[PDB]
Amino acid sequence: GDRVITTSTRTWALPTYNNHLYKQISSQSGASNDNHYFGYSTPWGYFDFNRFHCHFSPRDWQRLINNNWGFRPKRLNFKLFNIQVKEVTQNDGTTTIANNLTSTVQVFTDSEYQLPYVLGSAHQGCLPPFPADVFMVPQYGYLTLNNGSQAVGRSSFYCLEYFPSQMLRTGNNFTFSYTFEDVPFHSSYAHSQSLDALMNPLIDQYLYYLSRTNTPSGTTTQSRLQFSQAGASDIRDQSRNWLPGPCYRQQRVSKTSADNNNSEYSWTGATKYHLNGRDSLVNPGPAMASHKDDEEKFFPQSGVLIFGKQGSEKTNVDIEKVMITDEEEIRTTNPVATEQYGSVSTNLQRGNRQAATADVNTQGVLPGMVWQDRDVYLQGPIWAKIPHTDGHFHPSPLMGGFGLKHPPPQILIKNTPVPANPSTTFSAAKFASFITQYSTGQVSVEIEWELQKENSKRWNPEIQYTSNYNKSVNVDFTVDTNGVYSEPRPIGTRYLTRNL
Amino acid sequence: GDRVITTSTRTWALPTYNNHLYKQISSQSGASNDNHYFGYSTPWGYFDFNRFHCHFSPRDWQRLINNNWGFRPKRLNFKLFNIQVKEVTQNDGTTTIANNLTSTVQVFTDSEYQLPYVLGSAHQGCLPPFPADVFMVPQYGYLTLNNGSQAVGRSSFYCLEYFPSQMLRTGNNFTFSYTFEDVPFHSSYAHSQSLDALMNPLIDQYLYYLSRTNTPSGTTTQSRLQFSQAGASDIRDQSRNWLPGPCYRQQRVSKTSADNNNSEYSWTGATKYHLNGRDSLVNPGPAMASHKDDEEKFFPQSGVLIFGKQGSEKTNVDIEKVMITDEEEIRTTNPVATEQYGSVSTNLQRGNRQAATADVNTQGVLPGMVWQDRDVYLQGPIWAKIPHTDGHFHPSPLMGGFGLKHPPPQILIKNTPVPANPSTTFSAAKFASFITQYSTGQVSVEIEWELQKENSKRWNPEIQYTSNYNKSVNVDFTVDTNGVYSEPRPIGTRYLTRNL
Amino acid sequence: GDRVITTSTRTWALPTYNNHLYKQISSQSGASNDNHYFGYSTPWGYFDFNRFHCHFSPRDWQRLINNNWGFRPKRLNFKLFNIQVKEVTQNDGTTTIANNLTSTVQVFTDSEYQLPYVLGSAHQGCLPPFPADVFMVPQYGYLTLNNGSQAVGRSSFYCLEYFPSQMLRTGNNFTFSYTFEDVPFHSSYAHSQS
Amino acid sequence: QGPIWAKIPHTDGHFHPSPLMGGFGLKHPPPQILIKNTPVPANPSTTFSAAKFASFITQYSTGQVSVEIEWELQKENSKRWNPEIQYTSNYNKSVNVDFTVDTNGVYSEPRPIGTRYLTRNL
Repeated sequence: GDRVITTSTRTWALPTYNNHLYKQISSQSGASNDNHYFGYSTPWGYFDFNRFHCHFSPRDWQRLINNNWGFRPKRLNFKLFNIQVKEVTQNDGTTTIANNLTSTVQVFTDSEYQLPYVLGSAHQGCLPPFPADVFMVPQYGYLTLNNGSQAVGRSSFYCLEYFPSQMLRTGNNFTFSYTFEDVPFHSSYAHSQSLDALMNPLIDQYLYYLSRTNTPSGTTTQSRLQFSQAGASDIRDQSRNWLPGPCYRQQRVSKTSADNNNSEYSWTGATKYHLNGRDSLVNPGPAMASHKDDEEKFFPQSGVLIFGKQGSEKTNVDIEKVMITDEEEIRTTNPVATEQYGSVSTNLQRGNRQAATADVNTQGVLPGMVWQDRDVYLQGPIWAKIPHTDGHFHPSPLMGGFGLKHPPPQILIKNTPVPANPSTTFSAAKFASFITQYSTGQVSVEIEWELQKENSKRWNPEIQYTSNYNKSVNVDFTVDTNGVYSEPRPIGTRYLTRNL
Repeated sequence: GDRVITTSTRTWALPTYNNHLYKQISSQSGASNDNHYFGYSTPWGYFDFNRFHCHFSPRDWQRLINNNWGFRPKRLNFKLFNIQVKEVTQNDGTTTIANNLTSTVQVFTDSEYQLPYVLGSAHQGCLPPFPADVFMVPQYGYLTLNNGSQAVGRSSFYCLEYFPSQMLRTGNNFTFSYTFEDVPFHSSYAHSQSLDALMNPLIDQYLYYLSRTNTPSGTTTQSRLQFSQAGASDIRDQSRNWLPGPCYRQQRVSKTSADNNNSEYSWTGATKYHLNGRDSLVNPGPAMASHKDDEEKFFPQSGVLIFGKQGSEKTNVDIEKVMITDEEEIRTTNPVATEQYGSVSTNLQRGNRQAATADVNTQGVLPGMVWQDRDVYLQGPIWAKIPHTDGHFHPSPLMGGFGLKHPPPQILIKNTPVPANPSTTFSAAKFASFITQYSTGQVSVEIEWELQKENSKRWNPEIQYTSNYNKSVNVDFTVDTNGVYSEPRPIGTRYLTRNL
Repeated sequence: GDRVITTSTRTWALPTYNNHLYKQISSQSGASNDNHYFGYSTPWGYFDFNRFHCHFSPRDWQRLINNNWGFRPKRLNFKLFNIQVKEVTQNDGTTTIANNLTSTVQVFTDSEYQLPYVLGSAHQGCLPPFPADVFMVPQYGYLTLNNGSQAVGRSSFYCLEYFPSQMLRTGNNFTFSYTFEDVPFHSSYAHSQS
Repeated sequence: QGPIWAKIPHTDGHFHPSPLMGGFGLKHPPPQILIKNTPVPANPSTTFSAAKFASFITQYSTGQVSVEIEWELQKENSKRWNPEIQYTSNYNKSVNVDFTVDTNGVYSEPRPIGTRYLTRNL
C-alpha cells in the first residue's frame, strides 16, 4: 500500500566470446578523425536490467502511473540460481550437448565501483520485454582514451581477473542485497497552471511598469513618458518574481516532409559542440520544450527521443517505425523548443539614435529559474551514475531518471576455460584447443519501490491514461499470431495534475 | 532585545460578491492573442497582510533598519474576533441595517496548500497603511490554463465548499499559530569595498600577466611579447579569484525627457521573452544594477520599481507621482544595468588575421559568481512561496523577500447565504432571492521576528537614514489636513556598512 | 484505505404548505379511468438525499470507479444544526423579515417504519448536485387506495401528529446514527468472456 | 445520478430483490425524518368564537444539513497483462469542458457515467 514490491525472473544463456583472450580494439584508420576509439574487448559478460520493461508490464504501469504523485526505489535484492553448465561438441555434420556437471562459472561484483562502470547508453539487450523466451548475455569492454587512433600515456587497461570471485557449480546459487541511499521522488503531476499567469485576475497590482512613451506634441513629437498601473486588461505587464528554465534552440523539422528545402541540412545544420576539437551533436537536449500548441507536425531535429517499432531494421529505416515522442506536457514552464528565448536591449538611444533588441538564441541558468525534469517512458533508463566529480549542479540526467552516486553494482560473468588434451611433449607458449561450451540459468532481482500516495480536492474527472478502445484487428502489446511481441506507442508519466 | 515582537490590528468589512454563485471568467475575444485568460471567480474573500506596512510604521522601521545587520521571522499568531454579522435592506428610498445575530460566517484554512495559492503579485488592498479606517476584503479566483481563450483538458476548477470549515456566530472567535521553518537572515550591510579592489595596494603580486606585445623592431614590427609583473601602478591587471553576478541589459531611459528620439520604442524596444509563443516582458530584472555614479537622471526602462504617490490615478499618469526607486547601492558587486557585461575574444589571429572581441550582451551564471539579493522597501512584499518543483537554484524572489516553501496559510472567508421566502408551491431549479447582508469584525496577527544584532569596530560616523529636516509645509507620512494619509519617498534597507 | 468515508453539507429552506391543514387530494373526474388516485397532502416536509450526487462529485467517482471491484455502505450519521427560524410579513408594497427567535420546528423520525415510506420513484428535488446554493424541502403525502376515484374501506389516513417529536429552538441541534445490516457488494467488473 | 436503496416491501415472495432501478435492496432502509414548523396564530377576537380561525403568521425556516456514510469497498487486484479501460476525462479543447459552471452560474453535467469498467474474467 505505502510501497510496492516488484519481482521478475528470466532465463539466460552465456556463450564464450574472445576465445578467452583479451583483444584490444581500435577505430579503423579510414574512419574520419571525428571518429576514433581505442579500447579493449574482454571475454566477460554482464547483466544490465536497467530499464523499466523488466519490472512492470503495462497494467502495473497504469496502476502506478494513474494513482501516485511520485515514487523512488528503496532497495533491491538479486539472485542467480539453477545454474546449469553445458557443453557442445561438433563432430563433422553432427551435434552433441551432454551437460558436463562439475565445471564452474565465475561472477563476483564490485561495491567499490573500482572497475569502469559502463551502462549509461541504454545499450540494447538488457532483458526481454515480456517474460517469455531468453536472452544471450552481452560482453564487456570499454573505450578509455585514444587521441588520434593510437594511444597516449595513462590509458588504463584493467584485468578483471584479480578480484576475489565465487565459482558456482551446478546446484549452487548466488545473491546479494543493495540499498539505495535516497533521492527526491520522481515527479508525475502536470502542473495545472502556467507561470505567466499565477495572478488573481480580479484585482490589479500596485506597480505601474511603463505605459506608452512618446505621445503627440501637438500632433507629433514629445519625449513624454507616462505610466499605467497594471492588472487585468492587458496583463503581460505583470511584475513576476519567477523565471522559466534555460534553453538553446533546435532545428525544427516537419513530420509532413512537404518542406525543408531540398534538402540535406543534417548534420551540418544540426546543433552540436566540439570537445577537444571533435564535433559532437546532442541527442537529448537539456530536458525541455515541446513543439507548440496545435502544431504536432513539427519536432526538434536532434531533440526528443525515438525508440522504434519492432522489428526495426537499423540504418536508413523510414519514419513510420520510429515513434518520435512528442514532449508537449512541460509547456507550462520550460521555454518550448525552437524559439529565441527572448529579446534583450543592445544599443542605447540618443535623440538621434535608435535602439535594439537584436535578441538572443540562448540563455543559461540564472537566479530565479525554475524548470521541470523530463518524463520517463518505461522503455527508458532508470539511474545514470553521476560521475565522481566536483561540479555537479544537481544531476538531472538528460536521459531522465534517477541520479545515483553509488548505483547498484555491476556483476560480470565468465565461464572458466577447459583446455583439450595437451601434447605430453611439453611445449612452448600456450595452446588454445579449448573445449567449446556455454551456460544457462535463472535470474531474479526485485526492487520494492516506495511511492507517495495521491490526494487532490479537484472537482471534475481527470485524464488517467487508458487502453483506448474500438475493434483494433490487433490490440497492442500481447502477441499477434506467430509469437512476436509488440509494444505500440510510448507511454511516459505525466497524467495526474497538480496546481503549480 | 534579541528579537522583536510585532502586533497589529484592524477592522474590516466583507460584502457578498457573485450573488453566491461561481462564475467562470474569460478573456475578451477582442483581446489580442498575446492576452488570453480563462478562469473562475468565486464568492469567497481572503485576507492578505503580505507587505511591510502592516507591521512596522516608520519609526519602528528606523529602530530596526539602523541597528541591525539582518533578521528573519521566527513565527506568527493570528486572530479574528468581535465578529458582527450585519444585514441591510433597501425599501424604496429608505435604508436599514438591523444586525441579525445568529447568522454565521465560514472560514477554515489550508495547511496542505492544496488549493491554488495566489498572492504573489502584491495585488493592492492587503491592509491599510496606518491603523485608522477600514478596508473591504477582496474576493478570490484564479486563472489556471487557457490556450487561445477557450479551454483545454485538465483545467482544474476546485470547489472551496468541500473542506471542513468553522462557522462563527457573533460572540465567537478564531485563531491559529504558525511557525516558519528558517531562512538565512536578510542582508542589510552595504559592502564597504568593491570586488575589483580587494588587494593590499602596497605590495605587488608575483604573477606577470602579459605586458605590451608587438614592440618596435627596429622602429616598426616585431612579434615580441613581453611580460610585466603586476601590482600597485596600473592595477586592473590584478589576478582575481572572484566574479561579479550575472546580468542581461536594459533600455536606458532618462527622467529628463530631453531625449529618446521622438519616440515610441516601448514596448517594441523593451526586453522581453515569449513563453509558449506569447511575449512577456520582465518587470523586475534579475535583482541587480543601478544607474551609475553621478548620473541619477537615467534609469532602466523595465528595471527597478515604481510604486506611486497618493492619490494615483492609473493608466497614463505622468512621472511626478511614480517615485522610481534608484537601486544604486549594490554597485559594489552586481554589474550595473545597461552595459555589455564584457568583451570576449572571437576570431583567432594569424600573421595576416586581425582579432575580435565583438563582446556580448549577456552572461548567465558561472562558477565563482557572487551577487547580492535586492533591497526591501517596506511597502514591498515579504515571502514569495517558491513553487513546488525540482529546479530551484536558490530562490531569491525577484520581488525581493523571503523564499518560503511552506508559506503561512491562506484562510478564505465567506458569509453563509440566507434565502428569502419561498413560493410554497415547490418549484423547479433554485431560486436566488437572497437577503442582502455583509459582515465586519477585527483582525490581529503578530509576528515576533528574530534579528541579529550589530557590532562594528569602524572609527567614524555612519549614514543611518534620518528624518531630514527644515521647515517643510507638510512633513511626511502623518495626515495633512482633511484626513488623507501620505508616504513620501520609498525607504528600503541598506544603510549599515560591512566591509566586504 | 480499506473503506472510504463521505461527508456532505448543504443549506435548505422550509416553507409552509397547506396552511397547516391536511387536504385530501384526488384524481380529476375527467382523468381517464386508467388514471385515478385518491390520497392526502400533509403539511409536513421531508429530506431525501437518496441519489449518488450528494456524496461524491466526479473526481471521487473516478477514484472509486476505477480502483475497486465492489463496495457497500457500512453505516451513516446524520445532523441538523444552525437552525434559524425566520418570519416574513407583507404590508402593502413592503416586505420584512425579522427573525423571531424562540419559535420552533418539529422533526422526530420513525425507526419502526410504521408510517408509509415513500421515496422509491427518485422524485426530483432530493439535494442539489454541487455544493452551492440551496433547495427548498418538498412536502409529503401519499396515495393509498382508490378504486374508481372515490374511496373504499381500509384506506388508511395516518395523522403525523401523534409520535413524540423534538422541538428545536434556534441554537439547538439534532442527530442520529444508523447502521446498515449488510448486502453483497455491488458489482463493477465487466466479465471479460461470454 | 441514479437511486441507491429501494426498501423491499414487507412481504413473503421476495425472490432476491434486485430493484429494477438498480441499487441496494435494504429491508430496513434508513429512516425518513419529516419536518414541520409550528404554527403561530394571529390575534384572536377576544369575544371567543365558533370553530377555529386561521389568521396564521407567515413564516419559514432554514438551516444546515450533514449526513455522512463511510462505505466499505473491496480492493482490486488482477494479474492481467495489458492496460485496461478506466473511464477518463476525454480531452481536446472543448469550449465548455463539462460539469463545472459555464459562465453565469448554471451548472452542467454532460453524459451519464455508471460503473462497469474494470474487467474480471467470468
